[PDB]
Amino acid sequence: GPVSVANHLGEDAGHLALRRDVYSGLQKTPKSLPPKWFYDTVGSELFDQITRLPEYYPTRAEAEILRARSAEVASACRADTLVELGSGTSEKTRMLLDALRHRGSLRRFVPFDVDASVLSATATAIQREYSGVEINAVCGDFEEHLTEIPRGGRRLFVFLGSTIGNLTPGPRAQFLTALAGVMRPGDSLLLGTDLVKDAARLVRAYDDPGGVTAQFNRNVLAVINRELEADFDVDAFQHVARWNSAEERIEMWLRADGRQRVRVGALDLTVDFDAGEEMLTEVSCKFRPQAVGAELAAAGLHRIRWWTDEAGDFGLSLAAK
Ligand SMILES: O=C(N[C@@H](Cc1c[nH]cn1)C(=O)O)C1CC=CC1
Repeated sequence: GPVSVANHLGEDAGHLALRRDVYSGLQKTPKSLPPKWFYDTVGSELFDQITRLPEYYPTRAEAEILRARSAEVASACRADTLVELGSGTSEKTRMLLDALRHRGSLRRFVPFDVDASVLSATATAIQREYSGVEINAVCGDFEEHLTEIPRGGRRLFVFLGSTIGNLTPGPRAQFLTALAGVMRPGDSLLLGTDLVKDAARLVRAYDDPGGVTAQFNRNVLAVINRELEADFDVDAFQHVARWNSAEERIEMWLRADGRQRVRVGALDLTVDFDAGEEMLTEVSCKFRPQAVGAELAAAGLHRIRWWTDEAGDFGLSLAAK
């Protein structure tokens, strides 16, 4: 079937976004950086490695649920269109496409993400693997472009991996409200959320002993050095994963080993790190089952299915507009 890729991001959008995120985040107290910048080519291969670590249970936990429940997802939502908020590159994408195809209802695949080159490769791959399916890839961001997702048919929106945990409660409610606003009655959302559990298991999932996650975290400094002509001493920053018991969220920090003075040339900006000062690079909010249903309802959606894996480590919600 035919492929389309519609690009709503200017060629310079990513660079300007990085400039302003860094300019603002390095002047906060504490300093912080959005986690979107982990995912350059190096960071993405490091993330792929993380998903295979025994300590990082979310990937396999969600896959276990999806292998058991994708058929029920397909029959409950009756969708003819799969909208992925993501790049379409995973085995989980195929699990869901296969389930819709097995019902004979798969007409359209809409991968929605910020990298047109990844989206292009996905569209080609899906076109080869799924005859009779139209692929309408959309290059855009959550803030501006959810309305650019093609209309019509009965759409299952998918946002897996507990990526929604990267949004603190305020922005998370704003995002779910915006998403539900582009959803039509009869459309569905399948949402993955990692669950509150033993704090040590949570910290261990974000600090594997071989230091893959540590490398992934520090890599945001390499990205800033390379893209904005900065001089972070990348090795003088230590990876710290913290469980925030009050907000029930994992936090990833980078901790300065000794005082540091960093000049970001492309921004004409100098910042200081005190010895032992920590900079926040990612929050990973963890959820309770009832609370996810309540957040969906607050956005105008109605949860009709909740599933966990056999250990209760991870949850999937199916919600209808
Ligand atoms: O992948 C995401 N979140 C993961 C990231 C991760 C895994 N190990 C360490 N960090 C999580 O919180 O588990 C989302 C946010 C942006 C792109 C997808």
